[PDB]
Amino acid sequence: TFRRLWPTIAPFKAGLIVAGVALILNAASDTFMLSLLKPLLDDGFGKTDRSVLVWMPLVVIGLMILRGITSYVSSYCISWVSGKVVMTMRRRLFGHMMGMPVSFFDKQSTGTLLSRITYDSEQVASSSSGALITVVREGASIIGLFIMMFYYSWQLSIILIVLAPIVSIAIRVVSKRFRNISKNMQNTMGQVTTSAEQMLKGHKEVLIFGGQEVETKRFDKVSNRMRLQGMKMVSASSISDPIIQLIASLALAFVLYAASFPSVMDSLTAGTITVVFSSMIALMRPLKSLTNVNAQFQRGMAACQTLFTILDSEQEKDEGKRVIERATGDVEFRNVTFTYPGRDVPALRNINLKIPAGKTVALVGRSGSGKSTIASLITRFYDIDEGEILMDGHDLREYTLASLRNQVALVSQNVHLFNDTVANNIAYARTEQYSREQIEEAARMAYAMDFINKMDNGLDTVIGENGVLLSGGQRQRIAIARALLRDSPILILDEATSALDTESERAIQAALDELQKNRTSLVIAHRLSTIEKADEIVVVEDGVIVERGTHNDLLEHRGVYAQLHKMQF
Amino acid sequence: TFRRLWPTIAPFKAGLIVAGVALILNAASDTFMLSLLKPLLDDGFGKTDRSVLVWMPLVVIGLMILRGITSYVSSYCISWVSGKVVMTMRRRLFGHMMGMPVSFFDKQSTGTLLSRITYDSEQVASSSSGALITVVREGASIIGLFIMMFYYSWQLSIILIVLAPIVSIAIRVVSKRFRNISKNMQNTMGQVTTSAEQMLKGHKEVLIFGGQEVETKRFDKVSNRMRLQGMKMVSASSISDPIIQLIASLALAFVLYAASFPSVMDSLTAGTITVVFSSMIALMRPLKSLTNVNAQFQRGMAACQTLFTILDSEQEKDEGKRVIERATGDVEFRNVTFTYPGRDVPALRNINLKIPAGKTVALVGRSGSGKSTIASLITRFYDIDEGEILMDGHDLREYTLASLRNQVALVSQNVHLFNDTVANNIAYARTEQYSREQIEEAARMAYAMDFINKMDNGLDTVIGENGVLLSGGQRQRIAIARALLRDSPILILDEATSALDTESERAIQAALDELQKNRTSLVIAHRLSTIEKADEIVVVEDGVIVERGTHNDLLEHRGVYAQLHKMQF
Ligand SMILES: CCCCCCCCCCCCCCCCCC(=O)OC[C@H](COP(=O)(O)OCCN)OC(=O)CCCCCCCCCCCCCCCCC
Ligand SMILES: CCCCCCCCCCCCCCCCCC(=O)OC[C@H](COP(=O)(O)OCCN)OC(=O)CCCCCCCCCCCCCCCCC
Repeated sequence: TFRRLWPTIAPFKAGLIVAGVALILNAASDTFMLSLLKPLLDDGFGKTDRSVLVWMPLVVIGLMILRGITSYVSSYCISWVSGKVVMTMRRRLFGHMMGMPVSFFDKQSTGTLLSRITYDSEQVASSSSGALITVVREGASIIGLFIMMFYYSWQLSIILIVLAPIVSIAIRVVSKRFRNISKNMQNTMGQVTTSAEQMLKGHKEVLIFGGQEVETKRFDKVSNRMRLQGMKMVSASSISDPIIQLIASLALAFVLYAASFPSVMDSLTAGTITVVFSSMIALMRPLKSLTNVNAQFQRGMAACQTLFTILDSEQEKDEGKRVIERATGDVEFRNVTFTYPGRDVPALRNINLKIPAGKTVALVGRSGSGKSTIASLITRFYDIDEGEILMDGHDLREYTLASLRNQVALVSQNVHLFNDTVANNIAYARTEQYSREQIEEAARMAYAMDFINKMDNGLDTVIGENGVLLSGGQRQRIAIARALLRDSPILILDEATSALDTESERAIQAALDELQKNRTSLVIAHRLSTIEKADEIVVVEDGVIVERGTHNDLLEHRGVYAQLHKMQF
Repeated sequence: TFRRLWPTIAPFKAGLIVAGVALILNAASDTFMLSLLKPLLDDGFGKTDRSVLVWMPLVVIGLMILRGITSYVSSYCISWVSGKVVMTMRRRLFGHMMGMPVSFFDKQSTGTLLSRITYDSEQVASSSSGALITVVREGASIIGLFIMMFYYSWQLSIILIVLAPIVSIAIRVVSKRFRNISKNMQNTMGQVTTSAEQMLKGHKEVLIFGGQEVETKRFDKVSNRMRLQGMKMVSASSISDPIIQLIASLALAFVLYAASFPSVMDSLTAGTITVVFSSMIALMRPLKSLTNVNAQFQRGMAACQTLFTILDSEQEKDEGKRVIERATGDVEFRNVTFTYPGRDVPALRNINLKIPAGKTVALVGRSGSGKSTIASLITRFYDIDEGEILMDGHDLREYTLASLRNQVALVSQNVHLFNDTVANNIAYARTEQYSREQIEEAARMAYAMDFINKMDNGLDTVIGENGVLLSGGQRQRIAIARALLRDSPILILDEATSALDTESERAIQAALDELQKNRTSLVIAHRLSTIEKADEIVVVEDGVIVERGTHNDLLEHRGVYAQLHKMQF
């Protein structure tokens, strides 16, 4: 196909014309070495004055140091252009996949999606520059061995391109008739292999009816039939070869015969026949690799469509209306329902919920009724299907996504810590505005100063993976510190795991309670300590909220909240 | 190696000592053609003597016809010994896999067991004659090319055996140093790829925290390292080939330089330097192919152990030699427990069942476990764990296995039919004693005569697979016919048909009712009609005989027989 990949290659056009000037000389330095068999065999060995054997070693090494220097220059000027186009393309893939809908990463997976910037992204330059040092290198040793063949003796070298195709079609139509004959009788052997299978199945009938010496005298007759049939498809294959060498041997019985009549011989000497025939066997390695130049350019440039689909997919919906400085209000769900893209059954049906100002709510769908699903919608990770969610008395879809997610922080047990310093992972993405003094204040407020003080360099230790490898308990307290520093009004505390690792858990529990003073909170509760203190507990009954009320109004009525209370016990 | 396969080949020492006489002659025809280079390049392709090109083309034809005739005789005389030592192993394999316990056939191998007759029995004579063609052909091809190289010139052919290991060890130790550097530099790419991986995972954290530019200004540094550490791996691999080519070209330079010194060291004639310098080129294929001889003789004699394990295994327990002619008695189960091999959970605990003379029993329990297992034990398809099964006043172990299994007939919907004319399929394994008139009478009594007459030749049409073929009802009726003809005085109906095809089910039911006059019946029950008309009914579930009684006496007590009607109704 024709592709729009060239504009990325076009700036790096200085390495694609030095790997073609210093790569033709790698093919014109091999065609110039086969030509040294003429002065060697003709007038270097036969006669006396052995000066063409002291002159020649300096020329076979001189054409092998020039074949090395011209092969390391054609592999550094094609790996500098095949390494700067698989770098300005991987950057584009990791500048568009960081802005797609969250629903895309699921249904794809992190591992498989990393195979489109590491494996099927160098295949666009490992099988498109590998089909350019094969049509320029092995397409220049064919125009080098054709003007070396004709230069020496056009009489013998023009007979070798009139018998070359005639021999090459008599080898194919002879090798083809023994390929449908060895395939015709191949299916005949399938009618006896199955005939053996139709007697191993009825083993229980072989025994019960007393027939054991009768079923064995039938495998003395159907095993003797796939031997003779197996001995016929090897006699049709061992006749396939001797008579494509005899057809090619008659080719080397007319060239020798042809070069004995006076006009078409002249004097072809001892050289000028080991250079015209040795050139004709070195000419057949380029010709069996110049055929696979569109079967390799369609295997590299066909992998430039599986990643140009990703590069041209739809990004997130950025329908923005207004900038929200601070969400000094309440978040209201009003008859909202949606399903995950990928599943068919509805996940959460029509729901009406409200998060008042300066208050907190709880969601206990612990059986697995999508209680975690009311955390993605407020952040617009997954877009709603029907209904409306209003923040500060206005729909979420109005605001810009940049200014909406700014007013939200997801504190949870699973937090991805970047491979950076702890002074950055505490103030990630806004290290410019916030000073180092405030970062210490945030950490001390979170009561996470103990772990950071234990670090070697304090507020500069590499904290992410391939670093100091903090444990799971310490990761959470950094998230509290991170959320506290930015002062995001909304709060969607996960608290999924109710650990009992005291001291560490006491600090986490004490630290979390400090965060929930202002800053309207949603808690997807698994720990019963913080369920009862909430202003208004709510429970997700499958797809819709059914039971709503404080801790005691919902317990006097049985419903399922009370049973959920007994499930905890 | 164990090589106890040799006794099966010892009778065939007539192809193996012709494929070594007509193969040394094939190897000594690729050596007598390279010796046609010295007369050509020396004594008639560079002189007025235009006669060596007149008798030579016909000598190439007369040596390539000889090569073909000596290569086809060495492929027909070793495909005849590779055929009669595999055909005589696929008669001991299918002469021992037809008398072993049924449990071996059930699930340990169902369709893969034919790979031991078709694939792993041909992979023993296809990689043990391919490691003898490649050690007598290409082990004489390096004696021919070692004597031709020494005869033409012993001074230049001894500076190619003393000067070749120097080159080989140098190439190997130069390649090892660039192979363990390209592997030390390979792990840095992994350590960078994982660093790139550890930012694709936290996409939700990349979005919610607002940092979309830090993550793309960090990939500009993580991917700018990938190209610099990737092109290093190319620069450290494109230096290997240019150096190990120069090391090999230096040997060529030194060999040519050696011939310069005429102080009794070299006197060649320009054809001796093409017969000696081309044999060395043609002496490396038969040295690369001779290394992979013990890598093929153990890939074709280790797969011969998979056959010798299946062979020489434990056949069925033939203990006991008591003789029984006709079981004119009753089968009396008494406190028998049995479990399938390959599992530990009891499939059938202690049962006590009775099969009196001239009586029938229905083993209902249609839930799908326990009832089916109370038919294999009578025929000793599976041995019993504990307890005793008593037939005609004595245990089954005492009687000979041949004399027991002939006393029972398994009539079932799923019946195997052999690939023979209907004449044997009705009288299988006893076509001698039983006459054709008796077969016709049995077919008439079974009311299968309508279909058999509908066949072209009557009682001579191939009735199994790859033949006339039949519907399930006709197969069942043929099973009834052969059961009637054999006149075995025990009967075990499966009767899992549940068919409702009128005019076929009518005949099947009539024939079955005619069959159950004599021949005490153990009728597995799915259709209620046979359950009604019977002597005694027994219910088994999980090996628990729970309800025993007649159709009416067992209904007033609910239990499960009252529920059995509720299953249908
Ligand atoms: C596209 C990108 C770029 C690709 C670039 C590719 C470059 C490939 C270059 C290939 C070059 C091959 C030839 C190199 C020759 C180098 C010099 C050499 O070695 O000369 C040998 C020979 C002289 O031999 P000398 O040392 O004197 O010993 C006594 C024998 N005369 O020199 C001789 O004089 C030769 C032997 C005598 C020949 C006499 C007969 C000449 C007939 C000429 C016919 C011309 C063609 C006519 C037909 C054309 C049909 C199309
Ligand atoms: C350290 C030891 C030193 C020993 C030194 C001995 C003295 C050396 C003296 C050298 C003198 C200079 C060279 C002169 C050689 C002249 C030979 C000659 O003219 O050729 C004779 C003959 C071929 O003659 P042709 O070319 O057909 O004749 C045509 C008409 N003129 O020539 C040939 O046919 C040669 C090629 C023979 C190839 C034989 C191949 C046999 C292969 C057998 C393989 C099987 C063996 C068994 C293996 C069993 C394995 C299990």
